[PDB]
Amino acid sequence: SIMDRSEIVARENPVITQRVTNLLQTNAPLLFMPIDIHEVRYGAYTLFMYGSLENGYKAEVRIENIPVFFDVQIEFNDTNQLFLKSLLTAENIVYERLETLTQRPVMGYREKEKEFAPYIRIFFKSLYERRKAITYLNNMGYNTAADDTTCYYRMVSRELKLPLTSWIQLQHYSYEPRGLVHRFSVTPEDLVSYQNDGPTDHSIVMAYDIETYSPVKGTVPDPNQANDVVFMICMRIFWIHSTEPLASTCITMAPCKKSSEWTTILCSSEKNLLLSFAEQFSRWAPDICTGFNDSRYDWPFIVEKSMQHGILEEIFNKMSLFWHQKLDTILKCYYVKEKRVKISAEKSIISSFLHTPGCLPIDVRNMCMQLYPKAEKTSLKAFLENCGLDSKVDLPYHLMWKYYETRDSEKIADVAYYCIIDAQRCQDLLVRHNVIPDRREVGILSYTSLYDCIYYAGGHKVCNMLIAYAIHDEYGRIACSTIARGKREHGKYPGAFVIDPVKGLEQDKPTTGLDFASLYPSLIMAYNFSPEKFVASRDEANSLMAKGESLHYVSFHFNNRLVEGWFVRHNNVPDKMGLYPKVLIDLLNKRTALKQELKKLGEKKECIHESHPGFKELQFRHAMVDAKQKALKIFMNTFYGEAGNNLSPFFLLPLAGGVTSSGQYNLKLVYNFVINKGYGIKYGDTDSLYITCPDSLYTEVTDAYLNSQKTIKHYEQLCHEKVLLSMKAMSTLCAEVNEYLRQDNGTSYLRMAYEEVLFPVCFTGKKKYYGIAHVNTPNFNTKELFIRGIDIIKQGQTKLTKTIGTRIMEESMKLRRPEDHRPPLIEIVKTVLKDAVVNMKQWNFEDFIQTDAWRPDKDNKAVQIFMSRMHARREQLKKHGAAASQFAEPEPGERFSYVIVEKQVSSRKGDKMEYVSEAKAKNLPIDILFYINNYVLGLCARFINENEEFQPPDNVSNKDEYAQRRAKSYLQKFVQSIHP
DNA sequence: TGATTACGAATTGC
DNA sequence: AATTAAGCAATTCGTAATCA
Ligand SMILES: Cc1cn([C@H]2C[C@H](O)[C@@H](COP(=O)(O)OP(=O)(O)OP(=O)(O)O)O2)c(=O)[nH]c1=O
Ligand SMILES: [Mg+2]
Repeated sequence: SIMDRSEIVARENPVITQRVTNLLQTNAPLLFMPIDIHEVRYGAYTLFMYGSLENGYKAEVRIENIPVFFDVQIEFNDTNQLFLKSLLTAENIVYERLETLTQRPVMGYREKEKEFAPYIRIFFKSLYERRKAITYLNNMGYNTAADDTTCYYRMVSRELKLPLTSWIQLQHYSYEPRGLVHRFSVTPEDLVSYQNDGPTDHSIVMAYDIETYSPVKGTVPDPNQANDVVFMICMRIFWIHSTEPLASTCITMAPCKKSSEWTTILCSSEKNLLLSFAEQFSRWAPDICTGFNDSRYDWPFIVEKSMQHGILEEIFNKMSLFWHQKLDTILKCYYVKEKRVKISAEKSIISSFLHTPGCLPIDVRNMCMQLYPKAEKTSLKAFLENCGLDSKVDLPYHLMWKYYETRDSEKIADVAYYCIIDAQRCQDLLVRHNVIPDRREVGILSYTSLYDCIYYAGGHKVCNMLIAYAIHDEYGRIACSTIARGKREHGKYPGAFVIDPVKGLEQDKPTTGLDFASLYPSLIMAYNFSPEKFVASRDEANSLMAKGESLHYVSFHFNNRLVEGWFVRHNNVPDKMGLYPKVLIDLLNKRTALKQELKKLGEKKECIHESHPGFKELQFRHAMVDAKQKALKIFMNTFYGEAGNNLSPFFLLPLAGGVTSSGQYNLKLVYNFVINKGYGIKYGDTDSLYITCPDSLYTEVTDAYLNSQKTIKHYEQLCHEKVLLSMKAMSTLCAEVNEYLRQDNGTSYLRMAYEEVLFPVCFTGKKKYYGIAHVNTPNFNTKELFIRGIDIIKQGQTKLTKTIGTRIMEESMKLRRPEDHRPPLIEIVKTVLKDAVVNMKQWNFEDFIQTDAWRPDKDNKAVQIFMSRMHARREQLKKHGAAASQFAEPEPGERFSYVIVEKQVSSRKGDKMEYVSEAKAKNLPIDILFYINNYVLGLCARFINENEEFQPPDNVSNKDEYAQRRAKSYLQKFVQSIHP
């Protein structure tokens, strides 16, 4: 009415607008960039793409004549063709035509003279008949290729070499201008991808938020009940790579003062507000729609209110660019309820939204959680202050209630300001973390749409990339399937190897750790762990060796059974390399380049002091590059992870077994080689290996120091020299080890890498060590203390244990001279524990709060009694009549904080748990002895495990557990003795 | 009534 | 007329059942 998309994009980019108008009039090739994808199942299959032109115009491009087909193996016999077509038509399925071709299977190894196998491809119209035919043929027991039953645009993208998340060049099109949209009709032989670097791109993203009200005190509004009401919606538009806005709108009910920044629309009813929201959405036509926590509170609220008022059809049809749809179809198809999104290996979240064609909905909270999966606080303030942005953009709810009760224009203006800022913060986060281009690159690399890049995990991306590389091979075309097959067994196969540490504190010999770089991918490259190079029979392996090939033998144990196999090597020939090695080789170069850039950035940063204003930006850029290379690393490891997954089409147990066995063999070989040279090895884990230097290297500096006055500065100089010679010797040792490995295997893929020097160091057990880190130059007056799994870095831990652990750890590394007093670890632990238990007046009501997750599906024992107790208390409170919202159950999958108090006359956790607010209201003094005896004793016993008096005789097998029990008992007796 | 054990759940390190 | 989801090794706590 006042300002639409076309006028804005013409005002912003006039020259590009004039250019695009000229090309449209002349009917010249254009550029297009997609965001959203939609397709039709019944009837003729046409693919819909919604996106942007160069200047900013919104366009929709429909592709017709996309072939629909799928492949089966069988044979070329005409009798087979007739039999298959008779079977297919016997179940009321209509097909178009049949074709024959030749392809190489993916499973098994064949010689050159019998490599190619026949295939029959069946064509179809509409996806429904194709899916039914695939299911029927697979159930009948026929091998099939292609085989993508869930989504079909992935197959189109991987077959036509047309990324759905990049620029596309339009040639020889049909054009029709309809209102604000530009209908484009194309044909697959048209198009093609844009190889060069495209322009800056111009897409529109709208961030929105809402504010609601309820008449009953202290309750979150619920759409199901009457009254309540949603009473403000504010929205703002932006480019895809910019923070400055283009337009902003506020829709409200109560009167408010006019503001120069935004436009205000005044309604007089709840229906009017939703209608105006839909109208403004239709006029702007966002390409992306965003809001914070909108998938759990906002969208269901609007949808439920609309159904209550019965205006869902109008809103959906005005927002959507697709054709008319009825209410039942909207409810069944375009309204998603309870969708599962994966965050970590043991976490998931539930999302629900409304999907209008022509716009993609994105939740900022999901992206932030996926970026930082180990964060206890998951609110806007926490994520906003983590990245370095300005926090404190929130408003109390009671103040909002009072302001709505008063019905004053200034208060409504203030709440409008706050919700506008809330809308802005989402775009701030999205631009700061650079989210959309990263997912864009992932989709380009994996041949997948952006919706999948936002709402899905990485296994299917791996499968799609493997199939895409297989079908485009230089020496043929390889057929791959997506449907899993074979019997599913329960169990685990052996893997990894950990070396028993020489426990204790080392303050005289520097220790250096060397590890393999990309161990498992390198093993795959070196030994050809590929499905097409696998031999299962012994006779075949014997014959292949007789002819003159080279094979790798694998054997291990699984479920009281021997698993045995062979693989074929490539002896440094490009023609003989497998498919997994090709993909991993292509992926490794990107990580190498990013690592070089990271090293250059670190070198540049090392020359800048902390006081310079530019230090924070350099730190941020360094962190982002590190995150990118870690993201590549996890994607690379997902290949091995999926190779052993029981639900994937690429399941092959011998591959994973051989990978793990070869890792163990290489680690043991390097261990023996280093031992037989005079060095001492203190630790090992999977690939990392920690070594110490001989005693003859430091003779000169030792003799020089022994003839001096023996002051502290002299010992500091001696330590500096020790570390320098340690690095100098370790470089040569690494070079010799790499040469030995290269001679052993015959290939340069496997290689060891230098990390750092740890001096002084302490090993408290398996997977538990700490020390001071030296990278390139010695430096001792630092506070960083490495730390790897010392139980003070976990999630559900109180501040008390962290403080005690830090106090103990930072005291054992103070660089004491040999001639001075060198105190053991036991006295440090005892002194810290005694100063903790005694003098308890140093702890406040902040060191005892601990957080835990509430998962109803999981059983647990302690939380499920606390929940029942709170439910009974709530029922008792509601009986007489009182407020009971203080004891509301947390949302499933979320974490809650709690404290432990004293219960009079029990003796169980869960009968003493209380909420933080309830405890603060009613004092409820804390039991400190419970915290001590249940949490500090284990850590303190782990520190002093190494001592001799706790050791078992030679008969006991598991010495570590026995020693831990004895240390815990000894410390328990000590703590009972010091203060009853 | 005490000591000991077994199994699920939680969380880190590769 | 409906559907996701990489692997294993190692330690620590918490409650109920069985054993002297
Ligand atoms: C981190 C990680 C490792 N692993 C396994 C496979 C790896 O080969 C093995 C050891 O990996 P690391 O030695 O931790 O790392 P890397 O060798 O892959 O790379 P870099 O040295 O540059 O850090 O751990 C997984 O299976 N999944 C994972 O998520
Ligand atoms: Mg490594």
